[PDB]
Parts: sequence; structure tokens; C-alpha cells
Amino acid sequence: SLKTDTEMPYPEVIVDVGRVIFGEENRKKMTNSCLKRSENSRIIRAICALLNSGGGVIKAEIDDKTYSYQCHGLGQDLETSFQKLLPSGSQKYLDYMQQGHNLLIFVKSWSPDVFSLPLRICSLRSNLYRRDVTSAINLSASSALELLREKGFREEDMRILASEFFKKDKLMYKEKLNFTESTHVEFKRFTTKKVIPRIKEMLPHYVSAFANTQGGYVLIGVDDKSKEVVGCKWEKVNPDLLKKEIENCIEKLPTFHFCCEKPKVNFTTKILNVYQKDVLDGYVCVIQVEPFCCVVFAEAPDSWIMKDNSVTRLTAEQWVVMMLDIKVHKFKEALQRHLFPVTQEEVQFKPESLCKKLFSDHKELEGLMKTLIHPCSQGIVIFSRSWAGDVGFRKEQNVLCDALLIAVNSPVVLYTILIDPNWPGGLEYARNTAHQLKQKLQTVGGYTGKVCIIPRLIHLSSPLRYPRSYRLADEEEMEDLLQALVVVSLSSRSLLSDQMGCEFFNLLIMEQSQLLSESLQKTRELFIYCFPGVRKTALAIKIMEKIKDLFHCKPKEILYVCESDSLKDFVTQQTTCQAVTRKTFMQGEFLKIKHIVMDETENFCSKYGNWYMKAKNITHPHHGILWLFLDPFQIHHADVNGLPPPSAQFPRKTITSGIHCALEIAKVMKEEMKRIKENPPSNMSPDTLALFSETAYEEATCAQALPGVCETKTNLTTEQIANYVARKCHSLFQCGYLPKDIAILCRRGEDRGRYRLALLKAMELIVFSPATGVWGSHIVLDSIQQFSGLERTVVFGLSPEEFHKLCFASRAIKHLYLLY
Amino acid sequence: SLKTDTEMPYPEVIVDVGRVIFGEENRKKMTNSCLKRSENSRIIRAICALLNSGGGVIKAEIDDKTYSYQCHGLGQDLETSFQKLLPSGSQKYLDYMQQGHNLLIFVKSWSPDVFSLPLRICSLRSNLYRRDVTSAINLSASSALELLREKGFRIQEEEDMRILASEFFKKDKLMYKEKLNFTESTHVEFKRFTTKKVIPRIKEMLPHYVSAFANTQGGYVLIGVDDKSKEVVGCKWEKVNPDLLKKEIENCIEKLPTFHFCCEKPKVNFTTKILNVYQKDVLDGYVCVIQVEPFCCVVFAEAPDSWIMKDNSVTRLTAEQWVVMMLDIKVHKFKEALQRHLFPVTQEEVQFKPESLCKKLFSDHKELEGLMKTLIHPCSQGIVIFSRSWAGDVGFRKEQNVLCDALLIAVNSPVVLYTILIDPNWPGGLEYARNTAHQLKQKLQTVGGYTGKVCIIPRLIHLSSPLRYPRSYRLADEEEMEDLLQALVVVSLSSRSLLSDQMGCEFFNLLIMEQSQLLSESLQKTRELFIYCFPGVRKTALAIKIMEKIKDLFHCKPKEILYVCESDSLKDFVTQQTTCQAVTRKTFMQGEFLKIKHIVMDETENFCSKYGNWYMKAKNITHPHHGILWLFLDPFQIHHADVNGLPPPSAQFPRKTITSGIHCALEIAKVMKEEMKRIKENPPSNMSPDTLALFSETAYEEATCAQALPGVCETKTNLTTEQIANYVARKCHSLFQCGYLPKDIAILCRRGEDRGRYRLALLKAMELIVFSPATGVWGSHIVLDSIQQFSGLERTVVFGLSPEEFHKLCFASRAIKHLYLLY
RNA sequence: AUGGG
RNA sequence: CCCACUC
Ligand SMILES: [Mg+2]
Ligand SMILES: [Mg+2]
Ligand SMILES: [Mg+2]
Ligand SMILES: [Zn+2]
Ligand SMILES: [Zn+2]
Repeated sequence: SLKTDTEMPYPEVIVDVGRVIFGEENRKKMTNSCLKRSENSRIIRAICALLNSGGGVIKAEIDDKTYSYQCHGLGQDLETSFQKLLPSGSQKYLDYMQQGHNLLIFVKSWSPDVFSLPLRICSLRSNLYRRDVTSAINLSASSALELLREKGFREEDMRILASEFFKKDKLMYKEKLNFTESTHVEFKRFTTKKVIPRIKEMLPHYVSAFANTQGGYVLIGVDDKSKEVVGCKWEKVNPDLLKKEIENCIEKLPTFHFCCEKPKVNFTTKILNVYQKDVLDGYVCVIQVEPFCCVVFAEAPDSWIMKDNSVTRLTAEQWVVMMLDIKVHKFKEALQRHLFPVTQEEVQFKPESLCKKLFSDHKELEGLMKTLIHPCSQGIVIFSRSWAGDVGFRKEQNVLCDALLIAVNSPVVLYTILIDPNWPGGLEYARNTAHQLKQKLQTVGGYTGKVCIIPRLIHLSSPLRYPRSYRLADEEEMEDLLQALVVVSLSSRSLLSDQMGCEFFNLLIMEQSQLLSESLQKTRELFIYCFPGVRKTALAIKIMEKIKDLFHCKPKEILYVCESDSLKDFVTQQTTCQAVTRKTFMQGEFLKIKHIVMDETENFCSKYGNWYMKAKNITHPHHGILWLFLDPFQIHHADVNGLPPPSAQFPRKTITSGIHCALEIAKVMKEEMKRIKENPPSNMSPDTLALFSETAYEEATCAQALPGVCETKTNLTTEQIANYVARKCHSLFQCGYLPKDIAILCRRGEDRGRYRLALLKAMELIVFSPATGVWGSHIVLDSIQQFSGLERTVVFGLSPEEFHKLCFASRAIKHLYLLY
Repeated sequence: SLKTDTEMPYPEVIVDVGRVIFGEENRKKMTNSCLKRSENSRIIRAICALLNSGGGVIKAEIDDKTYSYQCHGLGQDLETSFQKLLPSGSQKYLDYMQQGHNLLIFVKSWSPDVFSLPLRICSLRSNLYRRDVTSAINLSASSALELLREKGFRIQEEEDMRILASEFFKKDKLMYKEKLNFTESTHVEFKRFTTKKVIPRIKEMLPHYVSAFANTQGGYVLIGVDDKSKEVVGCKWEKVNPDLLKKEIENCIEKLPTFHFCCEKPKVNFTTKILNVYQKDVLDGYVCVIQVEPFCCVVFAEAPDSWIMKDNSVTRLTAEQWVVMMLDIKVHKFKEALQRHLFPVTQEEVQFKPESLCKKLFSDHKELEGLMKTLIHPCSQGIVIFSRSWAGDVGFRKEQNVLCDALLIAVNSPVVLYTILIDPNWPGGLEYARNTAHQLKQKLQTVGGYTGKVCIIPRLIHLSSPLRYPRSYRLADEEEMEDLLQALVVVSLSSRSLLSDQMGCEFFNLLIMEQSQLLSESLQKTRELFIYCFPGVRKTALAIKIMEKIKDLFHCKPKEILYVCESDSLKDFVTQQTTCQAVTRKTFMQGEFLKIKHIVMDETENFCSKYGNWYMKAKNITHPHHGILWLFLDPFQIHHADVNGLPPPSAQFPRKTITSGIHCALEIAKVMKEEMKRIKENPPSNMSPDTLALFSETAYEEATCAQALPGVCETKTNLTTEQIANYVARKCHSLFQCGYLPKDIAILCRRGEDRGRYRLALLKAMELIVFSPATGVWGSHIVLDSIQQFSGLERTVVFGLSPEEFHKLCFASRAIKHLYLLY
């Protein structure tokens, strides 16, 4: 994407302007001021394009060989242009430096802060004119923006007797117009040197001024102080040609429309005949412009962007479009504080897993970095298998890894370690990676400061300079940059993205539980309904903690009752409250129990007693809590519950938000829900499949989900499937994932052992644990029935060649591989 | 409060600027620039003060006696100053008219729209500076505001210029014409001495560079250096004394105003030293260095160039005041509906509102209708709004010499305030009317939020029977009149009057509708609910709307919906509107309701289990199918001395508290809150302590501030029966004069045995100048009954007569706007 | 012929 | 000198 530019390989868009004279004394002295104006304009449009296109560097060549910036300054008209381009301070966006015979102007990206008008893009001139009293004022960016917002939500005696001059036809010589110019009246006189091109150049800024503000009459052929009518000789210009010229000129004036009818600008052009002693003398031309509905331009706006490495001018429609233009930003401070703290205790390498893998694979890398970063009292280094891939651009096999250094009083450095020293693509790779990383930090993270990324290449067995303003001055800039990094990684998919998404979901669960806990004081018996992918177990744990906090009771007096033993073990590892299985709850003695929470009441079996009646008798000796969590889409046991009929299941809620899966997993869940609703099954009643809405599910999905991967393969063999699993596992472990991330689940339990053996061979070509091993550092290989209520970040679903996709997707967070 | 101004009695603040020359050519051809600048400046300060202080009219005397505005124009320098004061449009705020030898400038009130930045006031020049590259730019109003919010929100390069310049102070000895190797940048500025005057020009120039230094990055300023040569020439021995030193500038720089978002309040720091110049190792002169460190907050070169009106004088704004006024409800949501249902902008005829006050006026005076009809004629559209005193409506003055006021609003016409006088011999009417118009206009802007140009022209009419404004001050289309009437609705909803009372009642109707819409969600989430209601929540309307929702959500006839209450009067009230059965609890028992599907029960607190179990009966009816058993409870309004059949409060789930819904006045709500606090401090016996814990004062504060409206609550004590009757008769007569109706008044006696007596004692006092029982609310009569029989119903005006205590809550609950507690 | 640097 | 309205 970037050019070659071997002389200065800056990781930015570089605009070369040519040869420019510099120096205050030098600039004050020229002949041929056209060259001076052109040299000012070129740099100004370059600055405008760079402000509107994400920043960059401007390259100029110095004519004076003995020139020195510290002794000659910069100029005087250039500073005036800078003031007229950046009214609220030009220092925050421009810097100047001198590399020998080169003058470099560093331009920051234009982004308004939280204390400013919402002015999205920078312009020299709005080029849409307004009328104040009698002068046509070219509006500024802010004034034009206010006018656009005005039209989006959609003294006088001079206007009289102007239409009277419009009405009459015959004129003698030297009529003293009794009315002077006003908002609706303005006049000029002809120029005998050139008439038609002067009218070309002069009409637009009055036609636009009238069309914008009320409506007016342009009179041409009238003097200022004498207030008479003069005109030019008839032989100089034919009136019909002039009228046609005026019509075609007005038709070419750019226009924007907030309405739908798209009317053209309505004007009336008339020619008169100024006589002299009953002899034809000349013409006076009158143009009446009514108040137009929407904004009328005189020329294209003085705004520029960068397209195809060229400084181009924005059109009217484009200019108006970009002129008028999440929970990540709410929790980014906490995420940065917990994941990327800014301390003074040496330098910390992140993430721990990938760094451990890289340092175990190569011992010299740790010392090589600890010597390269030195001298640095404090800082942060973030590693990645491919920072280009993490951003989402490219993946190079010749690169071992990339590191990012962020520290105070220092710029940001991008280290690129190469497996092979003589590979000729390292420098371009590092430069482009720095460019795309900075661009993503700006356009996504929201970093409005000044920062630079320096590419550096490094070999296993083994200089650009910026303005000092482009270095992280203090710790606050470090925090802002790291929060932008948090946003950028949460927007992408990688190992760090997965870990930070887990932290994000943990933060969101607390808010959801706090909101849910308000119903504790409003209800005693409740029937909570949960969508596919809600994580009812974490909600239940937080609810038990809140019950213990609100009702001042011993944790032993709160009973969690579930169906599966693995979920019970997970829960007793989590909460101090008592947790029993359904079979233990029955044929059991519970006399000192006040509050009961039931999860997985879907699969409760009534073939051993009435569990609902037992719970009601326990909570109704005092009136205790009897909250039931139900997800009617996850019924596996072929038995009815002790549940009362759906009409008697009141009061109830419908937890819609709580989707802590990837976007594609949520898509699969939504499609499966639609399929189930279209063709209801036997064990799911129509009444219960009516409280879940697809629109609400989509709204909850595009408020908490994060990017991930779902991939389905069909018509595969056992050995091929095992090899696929082994290869994907190997790639993940290389990228930094842990064994306690992955879980392989087979639909049929009897297919476990076989699928185990083919696994042990596959990983041999390139240790599995039961369902009570999800907290250990091993890959879990079990069945869907035995894995109910648990979850892991990467899930491999094995099933022979069908509404059970949802049971697989409910067990996964970011990666779901469905192999048939 | 306005001045006399017999010549032009505008209802505006008029600023007389003096004897001023006008003309596009008359100002050009004129010497004595000290006069041109003075007149331009005076007019500009007047415009700025008017813009920042509500608008008005500037009056000037034109120099040329042949001057005509349409011929001679306004000028060029004045127009440029107008452009520099209002960057985005001046026609929106300034109009000009000529009356004889007077030029009047009509100045609108600067009010930022929903588009522009929050620039609250207009500024000619902020006078706080910035650095840029090598410059000192006076910040515009917008950029200055940006800087204030930013500051309160708390091989060679350019930076090399600081080096080789920070070491200039260390150069204690200096030799004549030494070259300087650094050029001007963001950290250095040097100026050349002036031979004629040295001190005054230094003092003029220092503040506006010290401001930029202290406001952008710091730095230092030299004096004695040339721009074209970088000399060290400086002054001489005989023209500069050692008096000009650090101490001398220690007062000039300290004269600069400084604001501070900080608490340390540090004065600006500067150090001055003298570098001697040596022409051939001989002293020749001195050059000056002043080092200015950057400031934590803003530093002002001068006082800001902003003006307001104080004591009818154009008064300059200091830095603190300027920065303070630069950085500084559901009525606006419902005003569109209120205006379209109360003031429909149509063309069928002229609408005289309010109707009750108009009826009283037209019955007290038969000829008022014809005089009014002739006053606006010829006309086709508009609304005429009548009042007993429009000055008193906006809360300023009540006059016994004025019969009534009329406000005419029409398309292609300005607002006209008519003042009707009983006796023309009264001389002071004119001023009154004028002032009133002024006040009304201001209320339409500060309170009503109106932005466009409007003028209120006062006229004086007698029973036994010209100000000029710009054309732009007349209403243009129907949308303009709609916005003006919406502003009027907003203004009146914050005042106390008849029109305010009716608007508040309809406001309460809309609020109740939205509250019931919110409450209808719980019909999808539960079957039996225990709704706990604050005092003054108007639960009966909620119940009516709830059955309206049940009839649709469950597609069933109104027959299978039941209302259960305690009083027969409220049963009739409810059965008046609702199509469902509405029977009291006594007849609900000893009866059979087999077709009933859903039951809504009101006044559940005073239900008595002396005839069985009503709760079990309702439960068994609703539990044959699972029906709805919503129960509304008000624990603070227990009257009956009976034990309910309700389940214990620990078994009254699921439950919800309707905290919001306060549809009374601010003072009535305050009385309610005080009674709540008194009750909670000393709990009674008929209410369980557990139930007196679901109610918090803060939520009541929020609801009252969000929904209540200003009203009247007066308590009189130590009175006899005749005095109370006289008070009631006088208040009723005065209210009927104001335009009220008997259907808004309820006189309630605590003890029922006091009723008959309080009838006769009343009827005498009223006869000095027909009643209804509590079951007469729907009739057009004044009800005189007890609060026990009026429980559950409401009236706008309540007279609570009580013998000489926790029962003020009932009286406050039956009242909407006016409460008069007589003991 | 009008203001800001 | 630079810039803005301006015949
Ligand atoms: Mg003009
Ligand atoms: Mg002209
Ligand atoms: Mg300078
Ligand atoms: Zn349009
Ligand atoms: Zn401070």
C-alpha cells in the first residue's frame, strides 16, 4: 500500500510538494508572486488532505543551500494560511523539521475533542455564500455547518421598488435609483475590458448569497456613488447570448438537497434597454433569485482528501456527507487498568501465554529484548504472532513474532523478529504494519494525541526522527494509547482479543446481575426464562451472593439444585452456598433451608417424586425465594417435570441480554431458534415458544457479542477429522492459546473412545480429561449430555450426519468448529 | 420599571446613544476620526448590551436633516463591526427603522438555536490571547469558549528555538551589536524600542504578549532587538532610567485579570534582568528581558470587550462575570399536544378562550362581545385569550382599576395586548399596559423558550366606547403561531391562574395516560399483583386504563372484568366511564359472580372482613384458567377501624411501588411530604411498621419535581364559624370573578355531624353577597360533604374545615391545585 | 475606500 | 508587509 521512499521510509502517507523557498526574509522578497501563491497553496492543500486523511508528512526541497530553520524562520504568508486553516490553534496539528536539504511538515489527523463543535472535516473555504446586510460573506466551516443543520430541520422598503425596477422595461439615461443596496438589492457595473468572463467570475458569490438568504436582485449596469444606470454599448455583446450564458452558468452551480423533490434553482433573468435622448445606449441586466429550499454552492468546497496517493478536491455532495457524518468505551478504563497497568516496576511482557511459548521455543529472545529495550526504567511490551494479522491485514510466515514497546518520554517501537535474515521483505512489512496499526488506533480506538510508531527489524543472532511532540510525555498519554489499543483488540480476533473479551464479559455480567437483583425485593417466587446463550450459571451465582447480602442469612441456607453432576461440582467450587443434584435433593432431608435457586429445571425428572411440591413446601413453612431458571430450547431428558402448567408459571421474566458468545455463534443460535419455532417439536409446547423474539435477540447480539470464528465441515472421515482437530490445535497453541481453552464434544457418548484413539494418533503425527476437568489444564473430551452447564472458548463438535447445533453452540464462546 | 419615554413608549429597554452621523457616503467623507470611532464604538456597545440583556431599541439622532435611510444607506464601518460581532448572520438580530430625525435599531435577544455552539452571550473581543507560530491572536468568542472548557476540563526543528534563547539570561555581559542566532518562534518575541516614548508603548505592548506566553507555552520577550538584523541596540543612558525594572512591571503585569479553575490561586511569575550594552567596552544602554512562564488557567490582557445592561446603563463585563455567563421537564415534551388540543390553529373563526372566564365576562358585561368583535375586525384567524389581569398571570402585579386583559394572536399580525378600563378618568393605564407587554415578551423568552421575533403592542379600551415595528416582527405562517402558542403554554404552566389550572389538568391527563401505558406491561409478567401507591397518585385513573388494557390484551367482554371498591360514590364514579361491572365490596360479597374472569380491587386498605373473606372469594373466582387479581393499596389512608382479610405483608408478593404519579401542586405535595415524615417519625397502630418502609422521601422529591405544578396552599387558624363562612364566600366569589366554575370547588368537613350546621352558616354568608352531596361530583354544583364520603375523588379547589393530628393527608389528596385549611 | 497579524 | 469586505 505504501510507496517505496527509500530516502525516508516513514510509516505514513508522504506528500512531496517539490521545491519551496523558505525563510521570512527570503519569502518577503520575490518577483513573480504567482509562484509564491502557488507554493503557499500547494502546501496548504497538502495539509488539508493530510488532516482529512489521517495525518502524514509533507516533503519540500529547500532552494537556499545555506538555509537554516533556526535562523530564517518559515515565512509570513504560510503562517497566515495556517491561521486561516486552523482557527483554534495550528500548533496541535502542525510541526516543522529540517533534514539537511529537506523541509518536513508533520501533520496530525483532524479529530475534534470532547470540548469543541462537531466539525468533522477541515476546509479552507465553505464556498457557500450568505448575505449579512449588503456584502456577500463566504461562510466558514462552523457557519456552513450551522446552516446545514438549519436546513436539515426543514429595511424591507429596499426589496420593494427593486421589483418595481424589475417590472419596468424602457429606461432613459441616468436614472438616480432612489434605493441603495440591501439584503435583497446589490449592483455592479460593467467592465469594458471583459464582460462575459467577469460576469462568470462575479455572479456565483451573489447568486448563492441570495439563494441562501431570502431572495434578491442582481443588477448589472448601475454605479455606486452616482446611483445611475450606465450599461455597455449594444455592439459589445448580444443580449440573447448573455441570457443563455447566464442560464447555463446558473444551471452549473453546485447544489445540495435535504428534500426529496429535487427542484432546480428558480431564477428570472431579464434584459432592459437604457436609452439616451430617445436613442439606444446600453443594457442593464436584472437577475431575481428567490429563496431556495436548500444549500446552493458557488464552486466546489475548498476541502481536500487523499485518493490513490493524490491530493484531490472534495465535491459538494461528498463534502456535505462527511460534514454531517458502545459498552467498550464505558469499560475501556477498567480493562486498561486491569490488563495494562502503568507502573514503574521495570517492563512487563504481555500476554503471558504467548510470551512463555516464544521464550521456551527461543531462549535468546528474552535477553535480546531485555537488552534492546534498555535503557528504559518502565514500559510495556506486547507480543503477537502477527500484529498485521491481529489488525487484520496480512500474515507472514517469515516473521517469528512482533513486539510493541510503549513507554513514557519515548515513542512507540514496532520490533519485527525475522526467522531468516536475508528475506528481502522485512522492512516493507514492518513499515506497513506500523502504518496500519497507527491508522487503526486512530480510526477505531479514538486516540486524538500525537504518537509515532518506529519500525525496526531484528534477527535472532543479532534512523527516522520525529518531532519531540510525537512522544508519550506522561502516564496519561500512555493510558489513552492503551485504551485505544484495548478498543482495537476488542474489535478484532486474536489471542489477546479472546482474553480481553473474556474480561469484558466478566464486567458485563456484574451489571446484568445488579439489574436482575432488584427483583429480589419485588418477588418471592419467580420463573426466569433464558434465551440460548445467556450464562444462567454466573447469573445464579451472583444472585446467591446478593441473596446472602440482602437477606442476612448463612450461606448454608441457600440451596442450588441442578440436574448434572459436573455443573454441581463447578458450582460448589464457585460459591460457598450448598449445591446438590436433583437426585440428592430428593430422598434428602432439608429442614434448615430458606432460599432455593433451581437451574436446569428443563430436564428435571418427576419419576422419583414431585420436586416442585417439595421446593414449595420448603419455601412455604416465612416466605422464601423460589427462583427457577428455564431455557425451553435445551430439553434432553425424555420425561416431564413436576412443573405446573405454563399458564400457572407466574410471575416471570425473559432475560434477553446476556449473550456472551461470538457474533457468528449468535447467528447460528438465531437460525436454529427460527427453525425450531417454525416447526415446533413434541416436547416443546407452543405457549413456551412465544416469549422469545428474534428482534430482541438480534438487539442483544449487536450489543454484547464480539468477533469470532464458526466453521462447519461436512462429509468427512474419522482420521481426517482427527487430523483437522490436531492441526487447528497446533495453530492455536502456536498463536498462544492454552490447552484449557479447547474442548471436543461428541454427540453420542459411545463414540468417545474411538474418537479418542484417532485423536492420539493425529497429535502423534503432528492428554484428554473427563467432564470434571474443565478447570484443569487439559483438553476436555466428553459428550453434550455430560457437558451441560459448562463452557470453553474453543469447541469442536463431532456428530455423524438435526436440531442439535444449538446445544453445541451454547458451549462455545469464540470458536466453534462443527465437523461431521 | 420602564422609563417614561413619552415620545416613543415602546415596551422595550431603549438605549439613547446620542447625536450620530449616518450614511454610506457621509461617514466616508468625515475628518476627526476620534468621533467616527467613538460613535461606532458607542453603537456597538449598545448592541452588545441589548443582545446580552433581552433585546430592545437603540435610538439615535441623525446628523443630516436631508438623510433618508432608503437613499443614503447605513454605512460601511458600522456594517463591518456588525459583521465582526455576529459572524453567522446579523439580519436575524438587527433591524433598522427611521422615524423623522430618529434612527431606531431593533435588537433581538441572542438565544442560540439547537444547531450552533452553546455560545450563551455575544462578545466583541474576548481579550485573552494565544501564541500560534510567531503572533498573538485575540481569541474569538467560540475559540475562547473552547479554551475555557479545555482548561476547566482538568538538523533543526521548532523546539530548538527555546535552546540558544533560554541561555540569553545567563549572558550577564553583552557587547554592542552582537548577532542573535535565533529567529522569532513560539517561545521568543523581540520588539524594537521607540525613540519618542519608551514607557507608555512598553506598557501598551506587554499585556497582549504576556497573555499569549502564559496561555500557550510560556517563553520570554526581549526589548532591544531588531527584526531585520537581530541587533542588541536597546535604549540609551539618558532616555531610560533604572526605574523600569522587575518591580515596575510587577504592577503592570499584575494589572492583568486572571480567572482560575484551580484552588491554589498562583499569581503569574516573571523575572526581569538588565543586559548592559557595551559600545567599545563602554556602557551605552540596556536591553530588557521578561520571562513569562505558562499559566495554569486563563490570563486576560484586559477586561473582556463585552457589555450588558445594568441600571439602564451599558455596563462592561469583568473577566470573572464574562467567563461565568459564557460557561453557565416534561412540559416541553407534551407542549405540542397541549397546544394542538387547547389552542387549535385554524381559520374557521376567532376563538375566545378560556370559555368559563369569557362566559363570566360576557354575562357581567353584555356589550363586551361586540366591542371585542369590532376591535380585531377586519380579521379571519387567531385566538383571543382573556384574563382578569395578564400582569398578574405572569406574576408581577394585580390592579383593581383594570377590568380584563385580552391577548390577540393572529397570522400576518403582531401580538396585541388589550387593557380594558372601567373608568377612562384613570390616568395610569398606559404605563401599566406597556409594562405588562414588556413582561409578557420576556416571559415568552426566558421561560417559554421562544426564539423568533415577536412584538406585543398595548392598546387601551374603555367600556363606554401608534407604535411602529418592523414587518419581520409580525407572525408569518401557522407554524410561527404554533410555536408562539407553545411558548405561551410553557409560560402559563409555570404560573398560577385559571388557564394554568386547566392546562395543568390536561397535562396530568397525558401524564396519567403514559404512566398507565408503562404499567400495562406487568399484565404480561404476572397474574396477581400488589400495587403500593403513594398519596396523591390518582390510582383510579390507573385502574380504569388497566381494565381498558385487559379488555384488549385478553380479548374478552367488559362483563368478565370486575371493579371492587368500598364507597358507593366511587362506585358510581367508576361505572360512569368504564363498561365493566363496578360494584362495591359489600355487594361483591353476599353475591355470585360466575362469569367473572378478572378482578381489580381499589381502596383495599379499608376493606372489612366482618362479612367473610373477600380475598379468598376473589382468589377462588380467579383460580377455577388463571385470572388477574391486581390489588391497589394506599397504606397511608386508612379510615375504617376494621381488620382486613388481606394476607400478612410478608406474603403480599409479587408487588410494585408506583412512586411517581404525583398529580397535585408543589405546595400540596410539600404538605403531603411533611405529613409522610410526621407519620413515619411516630408510626400509628392501624398501619403495620413493615408497610411503612416501602416509601422514601427522595423518590417523592424526584416525582414532585418532575410532575407537580405551582399552586396555592393556605392554612388559617383560630377562627369562628362565621369567619370561616365569610372566608369561604369571599374566596368563592373572587374565584368566580377570576373565571372559575362551581364544579371545581369542594368544601369538606372532617366530622359529618358538622355538615348541616356548616350548610346554614355558609348559606347566610353567601347570601350576604345550591349545594350537592359527595355523590354529586359529576354535577355542576359545589359539594359540601365529608372527606369520608369524598374519599377516592378529587377537586381542583378544596376548603378543608376542621375543628381545632395526622389527617391533613386526606384533604391534600382530594385537592389538585388549591387547598385552604381553615381551623 | 474597512478591520486582525 | 499579510489578510478580509470593497466599488
Ligand atoms: Mg456590496
Ligand atoms: Mg455591488
Ligand atoms: Mg511577531
Ligand atoms: Zn431542497
Ligand atoms: Zn489555575
